Amino acid sequence: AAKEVKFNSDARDRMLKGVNILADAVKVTLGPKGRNVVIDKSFGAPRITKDGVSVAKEIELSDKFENMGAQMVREVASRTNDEAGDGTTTATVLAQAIVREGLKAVAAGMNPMDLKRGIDVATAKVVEAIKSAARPVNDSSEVAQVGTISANGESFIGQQIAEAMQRVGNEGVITVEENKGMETEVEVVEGMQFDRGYLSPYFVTNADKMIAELEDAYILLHEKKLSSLQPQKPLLIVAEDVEIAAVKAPGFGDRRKAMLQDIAILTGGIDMLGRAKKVSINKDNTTIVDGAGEKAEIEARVSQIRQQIEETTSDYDREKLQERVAKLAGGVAVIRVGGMTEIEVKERKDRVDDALNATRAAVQEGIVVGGGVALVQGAKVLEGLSGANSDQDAGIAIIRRALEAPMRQIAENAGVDGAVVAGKVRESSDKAFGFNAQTEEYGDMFKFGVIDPAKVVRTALEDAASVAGLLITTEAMIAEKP
Amino acid sequence: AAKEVKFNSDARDRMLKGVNILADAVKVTLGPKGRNVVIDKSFGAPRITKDGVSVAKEIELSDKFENMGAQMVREVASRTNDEAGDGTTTATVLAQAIVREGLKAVAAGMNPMDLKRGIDVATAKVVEAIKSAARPVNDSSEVAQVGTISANGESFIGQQIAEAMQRVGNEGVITVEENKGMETEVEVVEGMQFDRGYLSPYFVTNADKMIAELEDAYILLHEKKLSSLQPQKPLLIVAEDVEIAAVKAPGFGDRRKAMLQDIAILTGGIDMLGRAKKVSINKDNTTIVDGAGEKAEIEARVSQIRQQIEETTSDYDREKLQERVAKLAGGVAVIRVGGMTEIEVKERKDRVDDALNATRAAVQEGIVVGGGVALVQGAKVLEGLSGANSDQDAGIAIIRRALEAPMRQIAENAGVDGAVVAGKVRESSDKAFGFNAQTEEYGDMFKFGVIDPAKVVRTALEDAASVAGLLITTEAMIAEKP
Amino acid sequence: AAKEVKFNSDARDRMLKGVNILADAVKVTLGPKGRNVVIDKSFGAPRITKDGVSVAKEIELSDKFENMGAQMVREVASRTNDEAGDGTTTATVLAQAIVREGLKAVAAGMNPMDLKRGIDVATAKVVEAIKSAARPVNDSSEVAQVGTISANGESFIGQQIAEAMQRVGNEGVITVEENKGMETEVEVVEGMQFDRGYLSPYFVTNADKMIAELEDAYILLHEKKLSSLQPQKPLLIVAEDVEIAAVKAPGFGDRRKAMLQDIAILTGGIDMLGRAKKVSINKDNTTIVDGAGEKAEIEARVSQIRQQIEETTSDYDREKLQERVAKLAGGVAVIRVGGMTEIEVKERKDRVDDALNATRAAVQEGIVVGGGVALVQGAKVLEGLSGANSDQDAGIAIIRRALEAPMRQIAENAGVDGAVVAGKVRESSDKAFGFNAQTEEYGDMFKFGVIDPAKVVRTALEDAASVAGLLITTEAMIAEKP
Amino acid sequence: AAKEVKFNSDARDRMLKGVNILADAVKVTLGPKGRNVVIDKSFGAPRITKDGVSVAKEIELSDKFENMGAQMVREVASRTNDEAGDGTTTATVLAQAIVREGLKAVAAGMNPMDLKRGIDVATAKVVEAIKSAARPVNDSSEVAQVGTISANGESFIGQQIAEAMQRVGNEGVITVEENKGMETEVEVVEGMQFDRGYLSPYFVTNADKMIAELEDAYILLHEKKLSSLQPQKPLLIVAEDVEIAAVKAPGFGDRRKAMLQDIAILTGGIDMLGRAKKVSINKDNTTIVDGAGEKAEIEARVSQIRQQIEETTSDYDREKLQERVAKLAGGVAVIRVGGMTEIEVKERKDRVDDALNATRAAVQEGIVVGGGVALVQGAKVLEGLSGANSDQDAGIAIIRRALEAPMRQIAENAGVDGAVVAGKVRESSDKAFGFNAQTEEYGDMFKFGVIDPAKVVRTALEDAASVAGLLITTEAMIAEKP
Repeated sequence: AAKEVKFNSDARDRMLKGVNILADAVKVTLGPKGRNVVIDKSFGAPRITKDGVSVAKEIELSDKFENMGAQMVREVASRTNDEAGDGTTTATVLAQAIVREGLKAVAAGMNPMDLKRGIDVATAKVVEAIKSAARPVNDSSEVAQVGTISANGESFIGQQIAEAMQRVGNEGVITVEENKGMETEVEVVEGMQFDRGYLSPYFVTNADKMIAELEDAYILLHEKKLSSLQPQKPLLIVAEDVEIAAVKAPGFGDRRKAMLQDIAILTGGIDMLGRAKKVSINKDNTTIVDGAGEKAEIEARVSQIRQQIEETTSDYDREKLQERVAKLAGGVAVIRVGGMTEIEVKERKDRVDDALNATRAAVQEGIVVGGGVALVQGAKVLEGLSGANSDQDAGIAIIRRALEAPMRQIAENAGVDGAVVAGKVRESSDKAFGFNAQTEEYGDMFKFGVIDPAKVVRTALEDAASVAGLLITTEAMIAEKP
Repeated sequence: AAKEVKFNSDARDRMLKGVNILADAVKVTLGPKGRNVVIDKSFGAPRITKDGVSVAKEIELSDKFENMGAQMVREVASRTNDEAGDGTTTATVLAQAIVREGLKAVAAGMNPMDLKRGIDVATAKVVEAIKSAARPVNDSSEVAQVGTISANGESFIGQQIAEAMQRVGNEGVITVEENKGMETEVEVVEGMQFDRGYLSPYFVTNADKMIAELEDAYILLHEKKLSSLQPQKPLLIVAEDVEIAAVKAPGFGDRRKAMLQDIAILTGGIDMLGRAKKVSINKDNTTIVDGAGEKAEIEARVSQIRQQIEETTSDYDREKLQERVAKLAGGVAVIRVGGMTEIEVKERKDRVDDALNATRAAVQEGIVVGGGVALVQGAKVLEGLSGANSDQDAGIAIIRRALEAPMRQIAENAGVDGAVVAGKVRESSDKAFGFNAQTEEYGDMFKFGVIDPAKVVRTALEDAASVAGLLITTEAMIAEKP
Repeated sequence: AAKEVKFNSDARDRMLKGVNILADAVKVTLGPKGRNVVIDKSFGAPRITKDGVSVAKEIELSDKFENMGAQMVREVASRTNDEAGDGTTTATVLAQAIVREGLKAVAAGMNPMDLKRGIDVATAKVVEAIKSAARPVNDSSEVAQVGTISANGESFIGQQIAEAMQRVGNEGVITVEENKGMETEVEVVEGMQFDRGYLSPYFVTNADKMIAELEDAYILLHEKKLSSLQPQKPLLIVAEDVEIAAVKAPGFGDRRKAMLQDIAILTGGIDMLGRAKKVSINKDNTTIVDGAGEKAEIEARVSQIRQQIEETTSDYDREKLQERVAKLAGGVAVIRVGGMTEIEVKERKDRVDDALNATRAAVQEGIVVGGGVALVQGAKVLEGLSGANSDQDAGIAIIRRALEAPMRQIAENAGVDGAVVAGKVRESSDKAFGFNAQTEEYGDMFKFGVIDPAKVVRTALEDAASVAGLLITTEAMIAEKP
Repeated sequence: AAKEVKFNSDARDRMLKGVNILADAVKVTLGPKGRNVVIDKSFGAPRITKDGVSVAKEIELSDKFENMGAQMVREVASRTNDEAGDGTTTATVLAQAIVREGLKAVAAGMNPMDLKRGIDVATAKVVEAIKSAARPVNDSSEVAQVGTISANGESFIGQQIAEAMQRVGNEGVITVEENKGMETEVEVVEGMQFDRGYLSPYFVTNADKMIAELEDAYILLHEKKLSSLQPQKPLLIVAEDVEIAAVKAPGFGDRRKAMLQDIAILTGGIDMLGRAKKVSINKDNTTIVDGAGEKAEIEARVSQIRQQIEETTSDYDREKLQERVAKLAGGVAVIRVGGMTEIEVKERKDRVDDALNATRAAVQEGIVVGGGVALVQGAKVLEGLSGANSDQDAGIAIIRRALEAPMRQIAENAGVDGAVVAGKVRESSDKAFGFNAQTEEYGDMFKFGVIDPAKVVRTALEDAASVAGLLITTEAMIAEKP
């Protein structure tokens, strides 16, 4: 219906308003000295939080335009949570800085498209200078050190994860779960994990995250779809689509029936159906732990695939078959958390699940100094960089400064003058020298124990500059009329 | 939907508004010279009260933000009522003082995180200096003196409680109940008392407190749950959970079935079900008085557990079994209040139940001078204490002064100049010297009969400083739009 | 929901507003020269009244706070109608005076708690000096003179009541009832009268007062309750409680079944049920006139109880049995009013019922000068009285003056200057000297025929000072938001 | 719910407003030169009237208070229509005068109670001086002259009524009814007429007045009531009450069954039920014309009662039996009006019914000069009268002047200066000298034909002063809030 079209600056000043609100509410909760954010709960007492991710979700401005600015940034920076980490809050604090400066420039006449270019270049140069400075994590002594730190010092969980990893490879398929008594173990059941999620969010039993947990469900599957539905154990349907668990079959093309088969054995597909002790479903990933099939039927498929790839001269499907075989000849580790009471097991399961997510991401691209120093350090690379024109150059300097945002903030929240903490780290020489807001001393961020998966310090920066560019190059907005 | 985000001071000044209203309405009802608070009743004449706990519940401000300030303080200070005492009103009067000063400081630039630190330190030092000054209560001459005082002088109830206690230990399981004629007795039936409450508040027969009273109910129990419900004596179900009485089974792990069994005999679990004359249920505690089992079946379990622990070399489960055995080899005392008419028995049952709650808490951590002097005395400890910086020091002084709040108030309400009553007690030498607002004379608070369970004068102070810290370190608030 | 909290004076000035409206509307209808109060009737012509009790009920102010002030005073002063008399209007006129002065003082700084004390003392001193000055009423010449005066001169009703009283003792159980022709008689049927009322007001057939009249009902009774209801003559159930007439069984403890039995015979408990010609029920008293049992079965119980108490060595239950026996060996007098037409019998029944209530209360504690002089006279006692301090002294003087309220009013309404009428009675010497507004002459209030049951001139004064103290010591009010 | 309480003058000025509106609208329609009052009809053209009684009913002011003033006066003055006459309009015009002056005085300080006294005295003196000046009407030459005048000169109706009266006594039971052809007759059927009306107004077939006309109904009657209703000729039930015609049985006490019997024969109580050609019911009077019983059964009862009273030595029930016998040995005359068309019979029936009502009231207390002169003449008596004080004297003078209201009005409406018409009649000597507004000449009001039943000129004056006293002594009003 009726629409309100805002053009030029009038549309930009409003986006900037919605972004600043979103960034100013989330950024107060950054670092070891974060401040709380009280959130009105429609029933009872208010929710007091420091988790910058729960704040971002609560933000919904009334003014259609201001809200669009917030909704966007908030959406992208939320994808930075694909690896679940402080990326969301950093993506946000970063976006706010770049956008703030970009529009300032745009206003002064600089060409937005160019700024967007100089912004894209400078970003790539840093997204690189970061990787080329991240210490790797492969050894079990490291994977156990990154597992502990990510658990605030729980040397017990650092080893627990290292174990599971050293049982199914640094890039396996772990699944932390609660147990009974005070006994923690790392079993390795025979299960699988597709690369697809659910069909509808309403199909989720969201307890903490959008993940559907189904104990002893009914694993069925056909090469058709779920058109007509006319035709004490949960169910799980895996097909093309729908015109209880509902997930799309794994694989594609000639690998369609094959994939359905590989898993068919894993579950054993009521007498002619597959079974599984547990089956978890997510957005774009579903795991089936403890199937039902028999090692024999499972050893056959793995044998077929082996001999299959043993004949394949195809340099392409060589991996498409060698990869589907690992989903069988690999297994599914599963840390079993246990304590005294439910107030313990359910508690440690959150710490382990939280620390096992930081490590799994630490091993992918390595680890790098935390405290928002990685960004300031990598920014050193933009020293002599130059673009095709003054405008393009501006975009580069914007990023050169935006990278100091998450650090000065973290410093300000602690009471220290971020302008100083930044200047010291800038004039630094040791690529691992920063400021530790926890104790308030400068030094080797690594020796300090202040580290961050390089995969999040990288995704945050890309995602930020991703939107900062869109916003900066937006000329008109169309919102519905009240 | 739409949200109103308040930042910095703008969000603090509002919280302070909601807290001051809540604290100013409750604190008028403090001490022996408390003033009344008239409460509009939606039907009939207004409710006139002096009970600062009934006032706190009635407070619900209209302004979303102001209400959050009140809702918080009011929530925490309500947990101080876990031991049921003047803690709620004191936690409140204290919180209001600390917060008032904290924000004042914050405003002047002092770092909130530091103030929060100096506040936390100073508090621990006092929460300690209090315990290390509380006269213990173990002897039956004491437990009967604290039982009488807590009953305004009813030497009859002081002994009544002392008896029940000297029959099931200072830390047993008493249950005051109404009788028939003018006869008071302390029987010791065979019952139990888990450490779990109900599942839903709507399941409570709230007559005065959130406690479910079930006479001759049906005690059933299985190792499953209450998923499908499809499959003249009340009922009580004890299982894992529900997907009439409903409570979660006691114990955990290998102690699950064991616990269910220990109680199974106590009730005798229709021919294959357990029974009990009375079963009370609370928030996190359920009591089963007068079961149904036979001394024989009960003497067997106690015998098994004995021989069981007699073999256990485990230095851990040694208590996990020795404790579950006491739930059987202990019994459940039960004071039987009796008078002339229902206007008597129902009256004395409230005095006994009220005095038996003050004692049961007096024996846990001892007793200490009442009248809000314990706090002012312990505050003496902060004399030379110092923090890492001026800011941290400020937090310490805030507490040094906030502790004089409940006393000056109690004095002002009586007509005496709290500034003076405080100065005298400050320059005091005898750790038991204070001011008795009842008679208006200074002296030995103990000889005076003005005492307070050290467990409440301690919980109040911790809880207050608990929120005073959260509020002081809150940077942004998010409330829904009208 | 949302609440408006008023503190200090702001809350007091509002209460005072609601009280003054209530007292100013009711007090215009005081004495022999009362003025009318027109009351809007939702249908037809307005109700013209002089009865200060019907006015008090109509008062409901719109402002939540002002209304609380009125609702309170109006509630207490309504209990003064427990003996049904001009107490309500006097309690009100008195409360208004004390409160008016109290808050005035409070405002000047005087301590409310103290004023409340000096008010309580002075009151007791007068509530006493009154009793110790009331001429007794025992003789039938007196009980018939107080019975006539209370009937505006109906010497016929003065004797009618005296008779019934001289047939069942000055403290018996009379029950005035309508007859047929112009014949008035005082029969003495065999009935009882418990000390309990009904369970629900909606169970009342309120014709004039909250009294349930049941002719030939079904008297049943068991030692259980009215839990499940599943299992041309009205019914009446008497049990513990309910989970047509419904009343709780009489007695307690071992006297439970006994009481139910004593009455069981009185009614004869369909073939195995008790019956009764008439059964009236009130708030806390139920009467059963003309039962059904036979003198024999009734003479047996009385015989058992006699021999029972004849053996009882108990100096306690000696009365608990001797009293329950009188409920049988006493009877129930019953004045039978009769006239020409229903416009007569129904008219005289109101005069007799109204005069028989003033006498029954006159014999309990005696009679004392009316016209509001008793109060002014007793106030003489406070001549030298003194409290612990100036504040306490103030409370005493407030009462010393408030007692002149109902008299000056009664005088003003008549056209006489209450300041003068008060001064004369003050300088008086004869404790029975006052002012008779009916004729406008001073003298012996007793010889004048201006008397008041000392029980109402006493209850009014206690009830007034009861609330005047609560209001004066109220610091905060909580009302719901519009 | 919420109430608005108006006190003192503020409440009086408003009542006076509602009265003045009511009196000013009605009084324009007074006398032979009355002006019309147009009344908006919710459908069609407006109703043009001169009947001051139809105007009074239409008055309903919006302001709660103003309306109370009108509703009251309007109610009382309506009872003056008990004898159906110009009393209503006169009661009103009078009330307005007294009240207007009373409040004026009250305002000046005069005591209302006294004024009310001086008003009551003076009124009695006149209500008397009137009777002691009314020519009687007993002869059929007179009863026929008052019957004609009351019919604007219809000498035909003057005799028609005289006849019916001379057939059933000057105080019999006449019932004018419509006939068929142009034939008028005065039959004397055998019927009765109790002294009771109906139970509910909704039970009325109101055609012109609240009177239920039932032709050939079913006359039933029992000594019980109409509790349970479960158990081409109309019906009529006569019992105690109800828990088609519904009326309460006649008589009382031992005369209950007797009365029901006396009428039982009159109707003959389907085979065992009483019948009657016609039965009319009113507010407090019911007539049964042309019963069904047989002269024999009727002559028996009359015979029994005769012999009954012939033995009764009772000087009391001598009339209670002699009166009930006349209800049988009397009969019920009934003028039968007839004309040419329904536009005639229905027209003359209104004139006869209207004139037969003025006569029936003229014979009760006589007749006196009309034109509002009776009042002015009787006022002469207050010449030397005096009360206990100046205030009481004022009340007397108020009445001395209010009595000239209906006359000056009647004069003003005609165009003559009421101040003059009053002065002449005042200085008059002949107690029958006045002013005839019809012709505009002074003289002998009697010879003029200007007369008024002394019963209405008396009731109007009593009723007026009745309320004028209530209003004048009203101190507070309570109306509901909008």
